[PDB]
Amino acid sequence: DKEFQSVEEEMQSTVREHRDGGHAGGIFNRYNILKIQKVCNKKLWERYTHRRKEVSEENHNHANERMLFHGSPFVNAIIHKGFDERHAYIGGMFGAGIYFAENSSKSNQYVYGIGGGTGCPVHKDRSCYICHRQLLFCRVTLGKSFLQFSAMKMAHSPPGHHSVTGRPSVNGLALAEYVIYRGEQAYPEYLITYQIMRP
Ligand SMILES: O=C1NCCc2c(OCCCCN3CCCCC3)cccc21
Ligand SMILES: [Zn+2]
Repeated sequence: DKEFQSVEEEMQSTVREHRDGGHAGGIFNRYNILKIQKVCNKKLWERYTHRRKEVSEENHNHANERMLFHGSPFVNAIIHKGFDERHAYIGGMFGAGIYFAENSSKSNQYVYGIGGGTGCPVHKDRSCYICHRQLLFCRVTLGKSFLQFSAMKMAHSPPGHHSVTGRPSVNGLALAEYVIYRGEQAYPEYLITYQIMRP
């Protein structure tokens, strides 16, 4: 379908060269997309749309929804139980939030853990070309998003806001990131199974 070709194009076209030279996510310019599955979880969808309507009413009738990537070793728990801020802690650049990227390759750096962890479970390789990885392409309600350049360890959204947008700066994020502090503000719409490809 064209819906899945659209997802594959967003996955491929948003790849960037990383500052760490591929340390966290592996060395690649493109992916081998194996499968794209649409997640249909009615209870999670309703939790998401209920919150989306509330945020829209608090943001000049505008949800400020975006399709963003999310990488995690816990993709299976997310598709069944949803995103959960109780699993977030203060240690990230913007604190105890749930993080998303507009660049698929940035989300790919988190699939095997923080900084890629020890890589794939079978080969302990962050640049594994063999093992199949999974990323989520998500509907995310940003609402009134607080723009920030430097570290600001939050527990919750800033007063009057619904999310934080980390913008690139000198010393300094290389790429944007989007952070929510309520799990119901994202819906894991597509589950993408893929491999990174050797350049
Ligand atoms: O796709 C993403 N997944 C999570 C991390 C992430 C980014 O932020 C790194 C911030 C460190 C704190 N995180 C929360 C708890 C454990 C994982 C790391 C930025 C953009 C996308 C993502
Ligand atoms: Zn492997």
